[PDB]
Amino acid sequence: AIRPKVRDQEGRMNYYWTLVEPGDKITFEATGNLVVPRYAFAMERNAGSGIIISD
Amino acid sequence: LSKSYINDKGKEVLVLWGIHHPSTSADQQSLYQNADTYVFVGGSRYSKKFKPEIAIRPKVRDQEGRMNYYWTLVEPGDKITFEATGNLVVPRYAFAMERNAGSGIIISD
Repeated sequence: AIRPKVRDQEGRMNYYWTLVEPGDKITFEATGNLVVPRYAFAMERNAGSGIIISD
Repeated sequence: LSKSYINDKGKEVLVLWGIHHPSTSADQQSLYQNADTYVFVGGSRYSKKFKPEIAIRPKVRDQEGRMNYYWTLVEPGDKITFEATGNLVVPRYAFAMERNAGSGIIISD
């Protein structure tokens, strides 16, 4: 459908994320409209810190 | 159906609309004439596509269908677009408003 233009785009793109545990498989399947991953991120979380928005 | 509104009120506009889910395929066609319908509502920040779900629910206030109610706040200078081939309970009155720092609600006699 046609949405009001934002940055000259009448379409929209939704962004998704998931954390894949070690030894698990993630499967992608599509007949279209898939913005595939190219770079993923191996990481180990800490006990949560926060985010500071400041100059 | 295709109708658009641009907020020229200088403040936020609260827009509400409803989606109707008939009880039977007969009821769908008797109201909207089209069997396979959709509703789309789009703004600079809102975007949702609605698909009517037709089935007989237990009667509540003598209604076997259901109607879902939705709202969004349209920022100044933005456009909200409605598109439908049926099942759209369109806005008629919207509300230009300016929110405060939140108060609360008292339920009392």
